[PDB]
Amino acid sequence: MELIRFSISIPSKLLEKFDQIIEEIGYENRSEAIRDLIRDFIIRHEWEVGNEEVAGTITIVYNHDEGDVVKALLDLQHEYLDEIISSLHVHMDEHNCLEVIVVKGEAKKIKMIADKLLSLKGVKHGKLVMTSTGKELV
Amino acid sequence: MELIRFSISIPSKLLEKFDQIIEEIGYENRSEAIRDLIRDFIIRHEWEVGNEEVAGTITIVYNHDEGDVVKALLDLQHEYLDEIISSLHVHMDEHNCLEVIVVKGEAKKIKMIADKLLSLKGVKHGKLVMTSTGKE
Amino acid sequence: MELIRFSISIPSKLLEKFDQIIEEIGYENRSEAIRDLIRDFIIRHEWEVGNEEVAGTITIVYNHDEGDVVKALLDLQHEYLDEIISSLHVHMDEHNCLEVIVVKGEAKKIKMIADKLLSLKGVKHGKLVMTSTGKE
Amino acid sequence: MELIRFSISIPSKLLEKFDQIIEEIGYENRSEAIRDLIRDFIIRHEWEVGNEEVAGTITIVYNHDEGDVVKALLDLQHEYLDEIISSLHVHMDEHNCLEVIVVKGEAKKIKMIADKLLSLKGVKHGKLVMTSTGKELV
Ligand SMILES: [Cl-]
Ligand SMILES: [Cl-]
Ligand code: NI
Ligand code: NI
Ligand code: NI
Ligand code: NI
Ligand code: NI
Ligand code: NI
Ligand code: NI
Ligand code: NI
Ligand code: NI
Ligand code: NI
Ligand code: NI
Ligand code: NI
Repeated sequence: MELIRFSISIPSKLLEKFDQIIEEIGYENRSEAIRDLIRDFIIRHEWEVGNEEVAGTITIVYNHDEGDVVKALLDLQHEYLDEIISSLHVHMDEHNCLEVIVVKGEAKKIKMIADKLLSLKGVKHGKLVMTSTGKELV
Repeated sequence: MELIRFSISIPSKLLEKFDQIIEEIGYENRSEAIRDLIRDFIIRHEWEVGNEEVAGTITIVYNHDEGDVVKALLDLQHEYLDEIISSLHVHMDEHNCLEVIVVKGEAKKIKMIADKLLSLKGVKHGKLVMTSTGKE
Repeated sequence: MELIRFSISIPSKLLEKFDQIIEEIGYENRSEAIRDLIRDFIIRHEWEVGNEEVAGTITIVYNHDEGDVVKALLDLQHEYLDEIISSLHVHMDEHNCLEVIVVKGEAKKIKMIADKLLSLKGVKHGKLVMTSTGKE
Repeated sequence: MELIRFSISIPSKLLEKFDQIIEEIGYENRSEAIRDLIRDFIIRHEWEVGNEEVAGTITIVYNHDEGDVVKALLDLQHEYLDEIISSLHVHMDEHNCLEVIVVKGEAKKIKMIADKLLSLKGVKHGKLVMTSTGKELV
């Protein structure tokens, strides 16, 4: 392990606004928040360049009684057995379901999976979260 | 004063990767890049959400062997039994875990809960997704 | 009459496997084996559970392309929003899915809910696990 | 597809008790219930002989604040990344957690995993459910 210390200059008003926000959110300090920003930036780049394995979640909401969304979802997912690990389903109300799908694999593959799921007519709301396997981070 | 100068300490591996990336992008120095990361962060954390009823997911990744993240995560979650429905956990490798927490409640409280989770020491990365179970 | 004779139809693949197994065990005929399976079933479904508060899991496996199991499963689950907390789903192969439903409520109602799920046409196999969140 | 029809003789009182039970449970008919029994019997045998892949779930309940059960559980599970697919956790009350682990792999391996998890001091209740990948059934 090796820690590298360096200085940076940030616009004063920007910094002031930043400190006010992270405190409200709950961060213990500015250094921790900035390191978090740097990790986030690196994770995003990981989804852009390379073929390294990434991980993510796809959250969707739908009415299971509407059309054939339920069948369509299953068929799409079973087509990607290698990337989809598992999914959590919560029955919101008599008609609405919330489902979150955990995926692991190549970035381009996962983004296509999200495209197909989110573009389904029955899917009302949805969002792909791009994150990491943590293997290459800390 | 227009600029405030201060120092920060970062693991070398993490800094090497950061330097490589910002060099490719064409940034002239670390301060420009971090300034931009800070601005984007402020913008994302300024958007209003309201107080309606929302259902969401909080995705997080961490090394379960680091500090006390595992204990902190549980204690924090067990404080909000009413909003936290369930959580899914996937063991990525020997040390890393990915967890997805499903929540429901008033947008205001959900956002606050997510902030505490995502800012816990030990959490390497994470994102909140809030949605209204209503119509598209 | 001591014995009641009746017929049943079974896919040949399933029957071949059954025949192979009971032959190894030393059963003389299919009726002896099925008689034993029926007796064990009655015994397991006669044990009392009470009416205390329990938390459980219902594990099921099915071919999502068979009949209307997927629709039936959802409709049935959405009728008991109060007892069903969440469900985990794992896509085993092109057709088969494994699902685990977490429930909480009065032992009596939980057992009844599990029975309806496990007896739905299309469900290949499944088991209920009830426990009291109390002390060992 | 081929259906084979055959007759069987069951003790009359046993059969009567059986019909009464399956109706109460919700089965549409005796044939369906018996085929279910046969599938169950085959699945159990699958866990006894062979090396064929099986699937199961391990349900446990524990107080996360008690001793080191939480850390012990994670360490054990991360030791079997190949068999454990994912897990669902529900916070029961301020102190008690309910967790269900989905596993897939060889029978002997999964039973050992259950042994280790269930034998933990902090685990108050628990049960391994032996089921199938469905691949070899219908
Ligand atoms: Cl400063
Ligand atoms: Cl008859
Ligand atoms: Ni299908
Ligand atoms: Ni649902
Ligand atoms: Ni992979
Ligand atoms: Ni606690
Ligand atoms: Ni883990
Ligand atoms: Ni942090
Ligand atoms: Ni419905
Ligand atoms: Ni599936
Ligand atoms: Ni059946
Ligand atoms: Ni560990
Ligand atoms: Ni818990
Ligand atoms: Ni395997």
